[PDB]
Amino acid sequence: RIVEIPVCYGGEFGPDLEEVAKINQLSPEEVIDIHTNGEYVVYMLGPGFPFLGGMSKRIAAPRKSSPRPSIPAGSVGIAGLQTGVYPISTPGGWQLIGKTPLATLLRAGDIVKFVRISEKD
Repeated sequence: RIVEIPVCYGGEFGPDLEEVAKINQLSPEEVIDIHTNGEYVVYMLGPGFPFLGGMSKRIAAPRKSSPRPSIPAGSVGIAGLQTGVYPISTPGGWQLIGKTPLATLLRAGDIVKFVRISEKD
């Protein structure tokens, strides 16, 4: 069950696309189409939050030292070498790189392919 997730990247949507890119001697524009190049098997452990297996090591990133009091719902983050989408507005220090509408849609074993979209969408 492929699920094409449309996400705006960086700017207000992705507060940490510069850090993610920075850390890995890369550009925000390079980070986007690396992430979008991916093919992600959805998994979970222990939530109902859709962890996404398959991310490129070239865009790995450490979790923000101090947690945010609230990541917005629909955010799209990277923690370590794990990517994934936020169904509801939780707190956490995942490096936020983008945002979709509007997810439970993703269930264990699904396949996620992110596609960019304009701010105007």
